[PDB]
Amino acid sequence: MDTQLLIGSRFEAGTEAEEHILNPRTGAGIIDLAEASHAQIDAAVDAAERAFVGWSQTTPAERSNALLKIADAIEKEADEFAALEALNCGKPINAVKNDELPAIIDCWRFFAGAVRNLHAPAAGEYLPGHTSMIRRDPIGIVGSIAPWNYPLMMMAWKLAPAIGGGNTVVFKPSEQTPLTALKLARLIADILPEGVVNVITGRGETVGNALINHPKVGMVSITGDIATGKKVLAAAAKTVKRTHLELGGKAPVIVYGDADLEAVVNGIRTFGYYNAGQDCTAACRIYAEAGIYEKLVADLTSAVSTIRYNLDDDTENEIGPLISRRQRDRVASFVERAADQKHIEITTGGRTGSDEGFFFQPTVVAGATQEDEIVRREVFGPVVSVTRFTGKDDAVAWANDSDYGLASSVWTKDISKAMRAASRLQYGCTWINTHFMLTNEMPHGGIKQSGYGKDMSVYALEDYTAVRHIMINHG
Amino acid sequence: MMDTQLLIGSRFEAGTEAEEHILNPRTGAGIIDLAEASHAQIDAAVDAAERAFVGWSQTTPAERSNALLKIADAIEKEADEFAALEALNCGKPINAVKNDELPAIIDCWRFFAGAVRNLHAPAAGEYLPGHTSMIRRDPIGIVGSIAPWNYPLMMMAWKLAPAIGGGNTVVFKPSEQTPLTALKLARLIADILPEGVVNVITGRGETVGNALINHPKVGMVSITGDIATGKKVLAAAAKTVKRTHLELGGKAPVIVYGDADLEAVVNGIRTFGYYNAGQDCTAACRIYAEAGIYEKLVADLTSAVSTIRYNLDDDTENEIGPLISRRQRDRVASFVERAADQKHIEITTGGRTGSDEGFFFQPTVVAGATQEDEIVRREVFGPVVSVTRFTGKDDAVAWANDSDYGLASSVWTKDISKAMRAASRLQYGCTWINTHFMLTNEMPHGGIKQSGYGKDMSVYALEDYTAVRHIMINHG
Amino acid sequence: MMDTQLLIGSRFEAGTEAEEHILNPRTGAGIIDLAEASHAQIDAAVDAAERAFVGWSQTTPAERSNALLKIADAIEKEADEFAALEALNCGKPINAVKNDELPAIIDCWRFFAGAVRNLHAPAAGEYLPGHTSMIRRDPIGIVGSIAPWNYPLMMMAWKLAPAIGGGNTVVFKPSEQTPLTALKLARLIADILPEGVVNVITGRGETVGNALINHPKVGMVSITGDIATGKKVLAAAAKTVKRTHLELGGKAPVIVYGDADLEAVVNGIRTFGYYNAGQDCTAACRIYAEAGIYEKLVADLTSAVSTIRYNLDDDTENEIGPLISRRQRDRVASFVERAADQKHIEITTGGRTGSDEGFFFQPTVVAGATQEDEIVRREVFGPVVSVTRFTGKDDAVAWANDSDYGLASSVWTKDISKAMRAASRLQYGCTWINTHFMLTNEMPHGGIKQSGYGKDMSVYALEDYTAVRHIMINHG
Amino acid sequence: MMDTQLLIGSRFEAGTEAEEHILNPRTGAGIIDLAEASHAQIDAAVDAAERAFVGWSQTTPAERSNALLKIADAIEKEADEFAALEALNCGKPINAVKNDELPAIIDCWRFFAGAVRNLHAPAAGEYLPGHTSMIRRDPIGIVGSIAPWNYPLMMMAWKLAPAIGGGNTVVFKPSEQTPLTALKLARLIADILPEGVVNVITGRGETVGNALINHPKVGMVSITGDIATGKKVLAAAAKTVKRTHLELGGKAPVIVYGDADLEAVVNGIRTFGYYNAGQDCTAACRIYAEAGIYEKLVADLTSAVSTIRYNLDDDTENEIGPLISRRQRDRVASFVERAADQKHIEITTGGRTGSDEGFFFQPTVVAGATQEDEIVRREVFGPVVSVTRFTGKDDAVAWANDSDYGLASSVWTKDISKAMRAASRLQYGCTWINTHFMLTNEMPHGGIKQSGYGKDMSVYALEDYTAVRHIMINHG
Repeated sequence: MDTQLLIGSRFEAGTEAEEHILNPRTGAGIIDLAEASHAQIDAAVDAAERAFVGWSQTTPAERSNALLKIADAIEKEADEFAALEALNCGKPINAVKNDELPAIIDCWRFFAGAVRNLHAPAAGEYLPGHTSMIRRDPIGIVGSIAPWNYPLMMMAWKLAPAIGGGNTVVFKPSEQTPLTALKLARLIADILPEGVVNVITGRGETVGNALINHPKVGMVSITGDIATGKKVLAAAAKTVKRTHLELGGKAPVIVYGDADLEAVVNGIRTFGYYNAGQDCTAACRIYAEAGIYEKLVADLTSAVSTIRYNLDDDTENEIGPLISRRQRDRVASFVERAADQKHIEITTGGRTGSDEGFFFQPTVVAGATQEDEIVRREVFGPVVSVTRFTGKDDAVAWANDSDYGLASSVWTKDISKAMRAASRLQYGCTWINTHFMLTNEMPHGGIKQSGYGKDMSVYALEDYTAVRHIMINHG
Repeated sequence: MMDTQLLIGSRFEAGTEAEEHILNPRTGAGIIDLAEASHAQIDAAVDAAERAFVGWSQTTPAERSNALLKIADAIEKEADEFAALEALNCGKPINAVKNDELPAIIDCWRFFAGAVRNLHAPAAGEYLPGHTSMIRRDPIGIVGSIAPWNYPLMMMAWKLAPAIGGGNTVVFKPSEQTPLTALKLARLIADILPEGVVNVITGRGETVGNALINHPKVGMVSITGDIATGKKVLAAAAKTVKRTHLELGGKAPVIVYGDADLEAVVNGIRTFGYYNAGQDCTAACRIYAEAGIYEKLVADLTSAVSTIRYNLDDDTENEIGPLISRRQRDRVASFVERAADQKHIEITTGGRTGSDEGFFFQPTVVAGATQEDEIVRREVFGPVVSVTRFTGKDDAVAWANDSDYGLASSVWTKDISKAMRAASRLQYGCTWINTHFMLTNEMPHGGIKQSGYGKDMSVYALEDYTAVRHIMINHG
Repeated sequence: MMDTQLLIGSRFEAGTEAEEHILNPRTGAGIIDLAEASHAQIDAAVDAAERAFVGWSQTTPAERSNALLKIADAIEKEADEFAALEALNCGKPINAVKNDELPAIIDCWRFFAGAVRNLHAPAAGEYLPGHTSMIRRDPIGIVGSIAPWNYPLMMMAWKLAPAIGGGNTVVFKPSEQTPLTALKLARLIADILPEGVVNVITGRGETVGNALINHPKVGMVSITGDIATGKKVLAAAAKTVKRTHLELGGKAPVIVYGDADLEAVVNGIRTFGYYNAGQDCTAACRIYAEAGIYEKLVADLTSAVSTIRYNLDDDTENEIGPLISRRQRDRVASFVERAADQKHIEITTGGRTGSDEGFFFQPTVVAGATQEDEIVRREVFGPVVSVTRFTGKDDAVAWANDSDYGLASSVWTKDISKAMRAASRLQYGCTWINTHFMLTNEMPHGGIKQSGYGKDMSVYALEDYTAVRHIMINHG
Repeated sequence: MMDTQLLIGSRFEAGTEAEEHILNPRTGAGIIDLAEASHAQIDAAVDAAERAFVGWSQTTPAERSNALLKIADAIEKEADEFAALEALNCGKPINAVKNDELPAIIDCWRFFAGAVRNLHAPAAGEYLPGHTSMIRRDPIGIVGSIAPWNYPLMMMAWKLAPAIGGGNTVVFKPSEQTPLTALKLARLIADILPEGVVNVITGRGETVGNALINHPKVGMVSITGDIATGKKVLAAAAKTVKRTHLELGGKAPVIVYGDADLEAVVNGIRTFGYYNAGQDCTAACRIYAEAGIYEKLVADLTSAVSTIRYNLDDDTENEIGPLISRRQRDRVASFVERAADQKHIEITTGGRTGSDEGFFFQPTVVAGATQEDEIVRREVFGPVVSVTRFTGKDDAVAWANDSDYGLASSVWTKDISKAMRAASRLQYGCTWINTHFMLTNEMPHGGIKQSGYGKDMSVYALEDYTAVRHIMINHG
């Protein structure tokens, strides 16, 4: 098992308080990993600093080939990466083998292409006798923090564009899911020059905080919850660091009277619950039109109750557990408060789903209002709420009356309603007659309280570069 | 007699709070007293912005483009009067405003009208089988924008045109000392845009500015000012995850190699070190000069700087105006004094006040300055240029990059090789070769590090004000 | 009385050669006899374009942009008069020209004024170590430009603005039947652009057009016409390897599925199959109709198409005009007669000429035409629409794609799925869904296959008239 | 033995028709006799392409991109033997192929994998109220591609990658003398792509090329060759309005100013005037030298060019190889002999045949040549460079621009000012400064004027192989 922090030339174990990496299926310990010391953080940033000298001066072709190699490396060990990510997070193995790894590998490969393909306004004489041109240069040293929900994927989202942009990076995985990142570190170490990627581990309160507050770091990119985005943003206020923030969502799913209701029910069954709802695009806040509302609640209830989790044979599991006990408790807590509200019904699930480990019952919350906490607040759990709306009600406006703005979907056979919703929804993403489907060419990222900056697509790479104007006078 | 009222929705309204004394900074005389926005007027402006967003955000690129074309026309129709108003308010020499500023302002509005209809994105298509994807660029929401005082009207163009053109609505505040051209423009805009798309409030940063940037309904804040104010805006936005667009000043390095056309360098710095009395983010103010040429450069610049004319009765004959206020002069003076206190440093010309009335400081050259010197390390924002020597075992590029700032820069050399190497390595939003200062509305302006991020002018300013959206349609 | 003279550099001139009889197409009466440009005059136009290129190719995007804005402004000042002159010349109903064409023309000039300033390319930078590359889009040369008779003034815009905008100079020829607005515009342009940048000559394809296409100083030829002229231009270009820009006709397929809003479909075709008397490269003319609704659609279409007003004294009451010439009407009539010859084909309304005076044809519905029929295979360019049935066995899209044409199409259904799938697979420069005919200046119009290639409107038009260049500078 | 079979759809198939005598151009001895494709096999290859297009045009960028990456892997796995095969077939010095060509070929497949997923267009949105437009870049159809013999394997990469990348299907013909690497690569590709996406046929331009370019199903023709072949390809396409993609040679001007670095100029011209025996479309062949340095340059170049090594047994030691064929060697010799008969021209070195055996021509310097001379005006495509004196009353840029060709060019000067002015005014697809010849896969290659249009390498080649489509959806 790979246990060591990558710092410049060398691998070394932690020096600080150990963290208890648990297997969330059963609650048992996998390994104990010591956090990086402040000194260890300092040397990582330093190795990133001295590596930026050479790395920022590389050609796009040089950087692109590096990324292709990284992709080849992950591809070779795809099965091992999967199993190790299935252990760390208790994700069903086949969902990881089939869904995550190939997207991950495809991502490294997308960015190999994107690197050699940036555009800008054309070079020429905008002023007489002066030739202007636009470049995109590196920014500096990037401090990157990933969450626990898709460890290895998040790493790809954070590393590839920043490295591709000619930056150097100090990366910290979530305190509970450092495993795939340390295995990756090893392969990366063989491919990149020393210090272009450095990987430290530890708790956010201590290791995260020191990284985002380190004076040498010019950009900080985080994916997590709002609380932490605010901390990052407050820390940036000190030295005017660039920020890249993806802070979660509460994806509205507008279901009109004329939707293919069978496909809707199947869409929410998969995409409301995948990764036990620990996905920031989860199909979780549903708006059902008056006519189909009762039909939907029942049909979905029936569908959700059949979702398989925690079986002995992992190939038969559709859903894994929540990452930790604190996280399950947080989910249990949200639901309990909702079930307390007299106008709400819990039609299936609603309780803890596990003797050991951190499973929760796939849950359906019916009859929730725009005013309910369950509708206003990210639950990040296998939980879906349903809200009814009238013909007299603007379901798009209801959907836009939110703090979140990451992703959304609309279901209808109708063209007029599909297109009008798609033009008016205030969301980074809007799917029509599906949900959740990502592709590495297309940008992921929100507005409002979901934050700013993209992941995937050429825009991710534009976020990690600086536009520069060069103007030569013809004397 | 003059444009004095705030623009709040469909209401023109005098502020109801504390008055500001807007001074003719040539004479120190009071031009006018302007009551600032009350808290409730701040609220009404944001509320008009919110109401206007509904319609305005659903306009087409052609409608917004045509609106922007009209503002330019309106400005153009009143170029004489805008220029005369800004000259009075800021003390800028009238012909400088007429020939340099107004044509660039009008061009800006016109540029963005074109940019509005010309946004690109990855092509639409099936990236996943049976799913058509396409990318849009939609409005973000309500912008609070704050302008500084060095170019009141041009800053407004930069702040407004790309925000409006993105289909955003705006609450705009000019700086406390220079609200006049903004109030004037607000009158003309009211007759062109639907009400509530653009709203204009006046007041102090600590009061009106602070309420504007902390308003829950404001989704993005854009400011051009100093580093302290940026750190303020970032601290506010931390409370609600507001998007930010920050231009925080610079200390433009000017690398002069030995094989430089030394005359051209002198003439450049004479203009671009001192234009607008050095009250310009991109001022040619931190000169690095190779050992071979240092001494000659120091003397020729010294002599050239000393002939810069100002505070003449015939405004035609003035090349720069005064600093904006007493406090700014006093601050510039102190930088000069502290630097002159240094044994290795020589003030070769100027370095003293340039008028009894008003706020002129003398064009100053500070020679013998070292990389450790405050005068090299920190932004002066007055008519002051420092010269540092570099030797052959020194890396002028490294030296220039060793800075908290990253907005603009120039390199001077007859040698295409050294130029291109310099240009490629400089950690500066912009690098001129064998000139300085020259702007064109198609080209982005904006810095790195503590200079901030985001661009003004170019298509990029407009990309900073729109949200990228992925739409995916499942066929089957 | 009327603008009569050719623009040849700094000079307005009567044409030296034989005269065209410019006819009023709704009465058949003569409007004016106009002398063609002689060969020496074609030489002088092109020489003046060569001299103008020296300067013009070297102007800034901003300069060219300001110039296109001023032309937009000029056409706008005289909009009514342009409309009336176009109406008279072309038989178009006065209010269609006034409300549809003029605003679109003006906006085309304004659109390109922006596009001129917003070209992108790959970013500059070091793709090879020590080498700084950049991409420019430079002018191509002298453009020989030829317009068809369908929309004289709009085609001018589509041809002049991107070409001039790209920094090319131009020698433009309207169609022999419709030079009138082109010459009125020529005077206006002459007061804005440096002499020789735009040149306007008049005359026939086989004489003046030929002499222009073949001139060894012309580096690019842009034509909008029929497949026949396109082949002629292509062959002419072959001998000198000229760049070509060709829009050569379309036979727009209209797929109507069982779940279409038939009311909308019928009103769409009533308007778009017949606008400008069907003298439109994009006319809704080849309908494919699912068996379930085929019957109703034919009957409902017949009824609406029979109410179409034309040839009335109240020109505000007219919906469509006449064909351009007797030649064109007779060509249309021969198409309709041959279609009427087939046993399986039924003409439900119209089918004969529609005036005693002038060149009107009766709006025509042709029912039961199949895939191998001439009325489906070939462009009629008359107020004539065929309807063809497909069953569930049939792949309506495969049918549509089985064509030499590739310009425009539409698909009508309330089902999002079927609509997107059609849009993905249609082999046509443009596909409208649940509408037709709608153009917008930011969006490109242009065919594949035998409709030619290259674009009008959008930045792609402007890309067509520029040469991409790679500059690479060695640092070492 | 080797790979000799043609690739038609699923089947590998021997050529049935007249044999081509494939020679080793170093010795003039036969390598293999290869029978050409019959009319039937040509027809079968086009038909396979037609079938394969139904699926392949419907694939995602991701799957096409993956396919390109795999083709790259396969070439890389067999880098050395492709190197050996090309060195033998073409006479290229082994190390040059191994180190220059193979790297660039592999990189070329990998760059297009990228490009395939990174196409941009104008952003989707509502440009007309209530209508959502988006732009797609869709495949064109079946591509007929013809490569020359100067870089068999590289040309194939340029022809296939953007073609297949854009989702088109291909019938491809290598040059008659040089099919060996294409037939090898053909077997690797059949293991990677779906059946019929790529088809390889062999034979002469006059038979096989002619039939390929005339086939009614081929929608686009791409050729790199001489101007003569471009003209007739154009004539063919004229009949049927096929898209063309023409790269038709160069005569690259090399402007050497007085303040140039003459060691670097001489070293540049030594390599790039003569690399691949001057059989390169970008060869630095047409030199313009300023009066002040004209005599030193001629002398220094002459002596640099006389030390060029070729025709040695130790191939590692050879710097250039022979011409492809006896016809080519003789074509160059007559170019040189006709230059020699000019009394004003001086042949400073070579000018004669360069081997008993094989098709070597001696590296040649032609001094004293004029703007009026054949040797200046026409592409020689041999190891031959011409030098032409210019004065201060002469505009070297204007002189360079007075040519039928427009592919590539360089300028040599240490002066910033002269380089940028030359780069901005030169009428060439490409301008290097203080280097020549260097290519990079992100950066477009392709000419203007009689060099033809359309690009190789870069996202532009991929644009050339796709159709821009406007899709507009009505919300009503």
